[PDB]
Amino acid sequence: DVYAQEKQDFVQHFSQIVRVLTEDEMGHPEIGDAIARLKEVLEYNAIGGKYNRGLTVVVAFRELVEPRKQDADSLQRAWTVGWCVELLQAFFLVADDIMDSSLTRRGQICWYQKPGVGLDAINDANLLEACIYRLLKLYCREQPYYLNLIELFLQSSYQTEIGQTLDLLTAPQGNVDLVRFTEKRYKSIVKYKTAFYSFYLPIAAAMYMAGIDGEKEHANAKKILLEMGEFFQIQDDYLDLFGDPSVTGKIGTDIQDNKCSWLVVQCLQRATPEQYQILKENYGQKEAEKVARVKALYEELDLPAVFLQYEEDSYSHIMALIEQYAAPLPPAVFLGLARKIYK
Amino acid sequence: DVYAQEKQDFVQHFSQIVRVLTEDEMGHPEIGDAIARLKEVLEYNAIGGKYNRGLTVVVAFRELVEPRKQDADSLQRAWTVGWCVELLQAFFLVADDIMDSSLTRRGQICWYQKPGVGLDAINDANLLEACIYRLLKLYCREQPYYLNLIELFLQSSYQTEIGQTLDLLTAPQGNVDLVRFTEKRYKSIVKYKTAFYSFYLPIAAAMYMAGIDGEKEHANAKKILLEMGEFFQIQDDYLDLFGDPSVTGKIGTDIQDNKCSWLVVQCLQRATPEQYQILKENYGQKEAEKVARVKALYEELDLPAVFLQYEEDSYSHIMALIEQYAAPLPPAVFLGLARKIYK
Ligand SMILES: O=C(O)Cc1csc2ccc(Cl)cc12
Ligand SMILES: O=C(O)Cc1csc2ccc(Cl)cc12
Repeated sequence: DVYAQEKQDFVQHFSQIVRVLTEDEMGHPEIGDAIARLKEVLEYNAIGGKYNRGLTVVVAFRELVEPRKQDADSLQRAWTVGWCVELLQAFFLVADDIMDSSLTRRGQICWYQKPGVGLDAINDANLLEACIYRLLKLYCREQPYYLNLIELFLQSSYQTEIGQTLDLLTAPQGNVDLVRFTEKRYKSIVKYKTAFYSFYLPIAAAMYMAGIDGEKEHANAKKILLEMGEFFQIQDDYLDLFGDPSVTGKIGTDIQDNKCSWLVVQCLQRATPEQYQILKENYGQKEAEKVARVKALYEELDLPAVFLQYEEDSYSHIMALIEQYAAPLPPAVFLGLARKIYK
Repeated sequence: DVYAQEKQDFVQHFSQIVRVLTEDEMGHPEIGDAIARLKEVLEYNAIGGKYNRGLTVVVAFRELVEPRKQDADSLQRAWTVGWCVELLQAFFLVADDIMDSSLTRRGQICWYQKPGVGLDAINDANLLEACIYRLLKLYCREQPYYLNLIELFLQSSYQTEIGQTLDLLTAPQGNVDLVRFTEKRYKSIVKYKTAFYSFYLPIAAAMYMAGIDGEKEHANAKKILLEMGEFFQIQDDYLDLFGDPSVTGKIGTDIQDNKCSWLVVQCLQRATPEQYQILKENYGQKEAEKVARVKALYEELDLPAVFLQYEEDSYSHIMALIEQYAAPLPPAVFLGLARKIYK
């Protein structure tokens, strides 16, 4: 509930973010047509998500900063940096939906799939990335942590980018080579491609804004956060198949998309000669008959029970981790975030 | 000749740049496969050009910095930042060749056109962009101008990105709307898409490294450089058609690519009802017969003579500009660069 009480002032600040960004054409009417395009890009790709990453920046801010140092301006910056995280998010989404040729995202049609856009979406994505640094300059230009944020964001893009390469190398479009879907590879892909920018970035950003720039502190927070990120992804894979669209709010397709899901990774470590063959002969197909056939092989391997088990162990681990590395940070920082992920 | 005497130590430093970038997997063997991909990306897209933008950083450095302050380390940084400019260049090229669906570049096949790559080139381009900031950190992390360079590069991407949008809005793929190919639009497209990162960036970078961070000085250098950039583009358009492949080293295709060239912009400001119709009925076609037909309409309008004229006026203007805003910078900085562009 710590988030719901913040989501309003957050999603509402979005309107200002836009105004600010699309108001440099005021002094340069020449590039006006481009700025109008930028606004359309932002209003379509940065809106429509759950804003968890963005909100985490704000929620963490209030918890790390003293109630009196949270003046109108300090909250204004936290919202802006919260939206920069969402912009980084938007940047990756637009680009990723093009590479894997997705059809929809957040319920609507993918930006590049929109008539008239197409590959020009590549430039749009690059722009969303740029606005990040334009905002950090417009608001935190003079703050003592200005350079900290810039580097954090830049590094988060590099991490995510590297993770993206890894994933493209692992499950090529048209290569059901289940031989590379190993254990370590799955954890490396999740670490760089998701864990870092989804969990470390948001909190690390709120830290630097609170003055907590200690390499040790960030090192500790990262250890907890990356572990959370890893669980989140595994619970994402599980729910993708054995989940319930009514609750999840989306139907799974990892099996059909030949994804290096956590499920298939466990299926491969627990498969007999003939079983592997069955998978190697159904993982990827679009036919629901061949897909459900795979789900059956998973259930038969009691993977869902394996998850339930791993989940219990994970919960303990994270708690053990929070009790060891949270300090000098308020355990609530991690506890709140964790409770929003687990169960 | 000021460049040729530097191009060697420059293109040779490229080998070290790579080593440095692709050596972080030493402490993280996990993302090794990705780092190997990064190396292939860099060796294919950052090499094979004339390195003018990159060299300009180095050549300008030696001219702005006192001969004694040019120790082994100072030259090491100048080469690195010179290559960052080339990496920014590579980043844009890869992305642009995909958006306009080009077939070749620098003689070879476009990276995305390479079998196995395709749209994954979108991530590759994003990586080339990342290496820029990874290098600035590995070498100028401790320099007093560190933040200056980071912002300069970030801003140069935003400018280039905005210019790119403008160009995509002006000459859409499948819209021979010669109505938007105006005068001001052409200058706005060139200013953001080329002039800024091609001419201002290289010198501005060498300035910040020399301690020249004055907002006024940079403002002056920018005024000269953006004007040079504009001429360069106009001479680029002219030579694209009325040039000579033997000297230019490339055959023009602006007419066929429905490009908002400088030629067509002048052709439209100097066209009678029927003449405009002729153009409006040949500009874009692939048929050499319909293309040469356009060249004829240009020559008939004495545009080549109009260029010769504008060129003489331009040369004077730049000289008048250098004599007014060069100081306190060594006129040779701009003079050398200009002589490499003109005639
Ligand atoms: O929303 C996502 O896709 C992943 C994520 C990152 S921080 C955070 C906080 C709460 C919840 Cl529910 C999810 C997340
Ligand atoms: O090389 C290019 O394409 C444009 C350019 C930027 S700085 C510079 C210096 C010398 C020459 Cl010949 C060209 C250029």
